[PDB]
Amino acid sequence: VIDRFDVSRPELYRDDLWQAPFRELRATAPVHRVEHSDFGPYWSVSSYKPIITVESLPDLYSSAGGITLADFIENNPTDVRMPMFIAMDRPKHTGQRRTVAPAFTPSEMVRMSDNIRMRTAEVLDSLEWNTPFDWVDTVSVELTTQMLAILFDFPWEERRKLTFWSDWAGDIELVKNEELRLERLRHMYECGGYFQNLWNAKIGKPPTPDLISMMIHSDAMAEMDQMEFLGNLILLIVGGNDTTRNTMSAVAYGLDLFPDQRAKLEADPSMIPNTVQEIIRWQTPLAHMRRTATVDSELEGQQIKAGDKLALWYISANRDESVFENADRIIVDRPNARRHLAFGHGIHRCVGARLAELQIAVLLEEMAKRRMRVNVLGEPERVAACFVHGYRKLPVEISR
Ligand code: HEM
Ligand SMILES: CCCCCCCCCCCC
Repeated sequence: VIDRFDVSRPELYRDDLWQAPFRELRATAPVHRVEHSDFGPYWSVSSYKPIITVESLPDLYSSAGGITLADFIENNPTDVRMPMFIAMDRPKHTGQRRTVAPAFTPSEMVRMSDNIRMRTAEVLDSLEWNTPFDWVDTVSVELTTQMLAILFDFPWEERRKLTFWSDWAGDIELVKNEELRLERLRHMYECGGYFQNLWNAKIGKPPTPDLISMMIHSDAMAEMDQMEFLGNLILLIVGGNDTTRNTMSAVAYGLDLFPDQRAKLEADPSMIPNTVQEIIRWQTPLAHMRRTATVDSELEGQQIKAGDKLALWYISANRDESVFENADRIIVDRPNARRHLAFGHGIHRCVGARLAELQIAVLLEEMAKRRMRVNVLGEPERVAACFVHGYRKLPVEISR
């Protein structure tokens, strides 16, 4: 079987073959049912306009029946079910989004701007020139995970624990990478235990920004307790680390493919902010999110039935030629670059978007300060998944 339009296949992303099928799907079937399968049947929502209309309709297309193409996958007593306010609806969703959003008030960005800058500086000065190395590990991960260590508190030493994402379950819960039942789950419990210790370490003092803090001593009018954790902090971890990483990893890789557009940026640091957006578009650190139809419905032609599983391929959206012409080129001056769907749309749009915008900016700032230019050597070891989207290894050196 090569459904071709079964764009679930982790092959396409690892090997970088997703461009053509999603080029056709847009031009002849932007809403298309993949009957079978790999994950079970889905609806490939593959274009810009249609996505928006799904995400602006939280009743017709729920977030509280799973949010990636993976499912609950079990009957009755094997418990599981890890809550997450990204996987919520109705009012409760707005309840809990309230209780983390103040971490990303632009004044908090200004407060954290100065620390972020020291660590971005400090990292880039450890780097040596023309000697090869791994952009992913030495920069994109190393920074990124620092940031998540400050958003919780670890503190510092052994913060590499936060690199237990292993949540590429867009391709891990599908006949088991690890048998699973006491593996990704046990990896997740050993996390939760550790964070429970951190929750009990903070039941004195005021709000110490986010780091549990914000879930309690900073009011938290609801957001009680009761293993929301494996869930909410699963969410927070992945959001606050992996997404940014693959972007930093993409600034090195991406720009280098389009070295003229890089040189213009190199010349003009006022381009930076639009550069950040343009890059976040390009990459789409999460290629897709899924909704689930609660009642029967019409959508761009197609006939969605209560039960059906939707699948919003931002990855293809951000290359919709209706909106961004020559989308498969990085163009750092591209005006509308800010209108990408990588952070998403509607009431779920990434609450951390301003922080990721900062982390990247400062990288490209601290880089300009230094006259860097990252030169990619081999091709990168990509991730194999429909959900996460970037790089496990990037081989580079730096010049001037
Ligand atoms: C380049 C960086 C990032 C990208 C591409 C990204 C992407 C996304 C996307 C696509 C969603 C779902 C959007 C939707 O349904 O409309 C989302 C939700 C979320 N992201 Fe991010 N994200 C990023 C950074 C962050 C950071 C830094 C944090 C936290 C510190 C974070 C926390 C979240 C949270 C909490 C949600 C769920 C919000 C809700 O309930 O609607 N993200 N993110
Ligand atoms: C079981 C696989 C789905 C869970 C993946 C973690 C939650 C995704 C949050 C996205 C970060 C913004």
